[PDB]
Amino acid sequence: MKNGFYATYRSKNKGKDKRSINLSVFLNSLLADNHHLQVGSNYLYIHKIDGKTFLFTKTNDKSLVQKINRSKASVEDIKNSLADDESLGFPSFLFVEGDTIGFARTVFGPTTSDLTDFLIGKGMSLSSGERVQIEPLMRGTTKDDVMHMHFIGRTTVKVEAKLPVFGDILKVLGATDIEGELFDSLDIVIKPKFKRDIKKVAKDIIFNPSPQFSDISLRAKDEAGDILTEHYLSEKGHLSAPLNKVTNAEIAEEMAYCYARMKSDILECFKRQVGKVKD
Amino acid sequence: MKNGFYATYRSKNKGKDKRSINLSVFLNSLNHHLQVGSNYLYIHKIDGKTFLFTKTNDKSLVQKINRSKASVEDIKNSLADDESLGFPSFLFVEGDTIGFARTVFGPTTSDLTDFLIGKGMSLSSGERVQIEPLMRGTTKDDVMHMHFIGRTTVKVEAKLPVFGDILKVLGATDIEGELFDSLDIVIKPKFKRDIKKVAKDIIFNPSPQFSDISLRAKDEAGDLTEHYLSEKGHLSAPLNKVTNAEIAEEMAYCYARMKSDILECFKRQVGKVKD
Repeated sequence: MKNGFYATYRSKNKGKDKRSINLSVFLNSLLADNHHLQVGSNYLYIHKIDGKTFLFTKTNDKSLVQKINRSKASVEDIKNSLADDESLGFPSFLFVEGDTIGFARTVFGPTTSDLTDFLIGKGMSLSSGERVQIEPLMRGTTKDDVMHMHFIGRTTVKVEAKLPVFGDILKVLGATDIEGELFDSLDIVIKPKFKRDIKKVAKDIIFNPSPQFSDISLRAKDEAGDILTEHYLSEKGHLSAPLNKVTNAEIAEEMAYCYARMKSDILECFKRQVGKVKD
Repeated sequence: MKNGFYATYRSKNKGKDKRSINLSVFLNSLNHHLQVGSNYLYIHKIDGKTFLFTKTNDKSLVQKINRSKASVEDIKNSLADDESLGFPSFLFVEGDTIGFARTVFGPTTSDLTDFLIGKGMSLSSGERVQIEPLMRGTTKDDVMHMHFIGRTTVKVEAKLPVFGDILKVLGATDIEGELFDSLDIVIKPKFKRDIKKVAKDIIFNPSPQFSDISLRAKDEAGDLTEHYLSEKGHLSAPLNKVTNAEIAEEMAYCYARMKSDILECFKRQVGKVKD
């Protein structure tokens, strides 16, 4: 699945007077009387998986719309269904945490643009001239995608303290006794000079068949003309993988895990790109 | 010399509202003396982004400076230790940050705030000018009396041999060191755990594998403070036989190195300053 982390808020144009959309409260209040929102020829549904994670599905197949309306019992317990059965439509997955979200979509699952329309059509309260915004903060990438990147700048290599290479790096700096119980992790922030492309080193570390990292964040351009964008990558890709026997609740655990790993980066991104949100 | 890296802004609304003081513009617009009681403060440019900031209460020295009217070139080549302009501090300016280094009798960052204010920096209602420490310089000596060391960042300029050693460990077998500025090893302990052993082992390596280190730490017991430590020292060393211009070169060179680290302690400790 393609995955990313986003800010959410509603605001005047040019991001003036950003305010929280209370996304968890909003969505949780919709569940008791749960119906699709139709948008053009598309039908969109939200269903809870657990406290922080929702299943966001989409279809334009009227016979699937029919089956969902008549399968009221299959509709209410989905936490332990296979994600790839697509009984509720093409799936995307939404992890909610205050003014930030995590979001993962299958090939045909709904988009954050769809999610914006869902929130409008479901009755997001909005002043005149106020609109809902879902702002990308970081994008999840894979190893083959990294190999096609046009430009790579600052690359940050995160090493959990349990990795052997963690003790290697401290030792070469002069550490004689590393008590792993004291440490969470270390980061190697590899900073280019000027706007120089360090994609050869960055690619060499990321494609190492003996990966010496737990996670990697890098600033990159996919193509010429793209904006410098923060990407993240897990050694255990997990969320990149195909669905295959995974259950909706297992994806929601993967996402809470991913958000915990990245939370420090997320809020860093949040405060620079977005600024403050009330509340 | 006592020295540090600071953020500068105009602050109001419980400190929530922070506005740029545009310090380079303001200083370059200045009339070199302010008398504050029986003291006199003096700013003159040295070179580029560094200004000389001095203090005296000898009235006769003040009238001599005023008539002499020392040229930019005269001040650059002056012995820094000579105090023919008063007891010196040094002020490097870039955007909303400063490097600031004072001699034991040089003016302080309150003196500097005094000087900007008495020279007509404009304030709004309930607004104050603030120079906020981001990173205080320290020495290997001082680290020795430190009994708690938290998160710790090892800066490695790309010229050091351990830069390529580290990259190869991670699997990089084709390093064009000219592409690179440096790397940082950010060492993160578990919640509030004390990692002074690994930290001191690195800092006190008789064959240092670093260019600079910054760390969160408390000197004695009961006090987290962001410190930084430079291979060489230079600024931390006393004002001997060096010139104001040489200090300025050091100021600039030190700032250029730490730039990354200052700009992050910025966004963490102060956040956003509207410009």
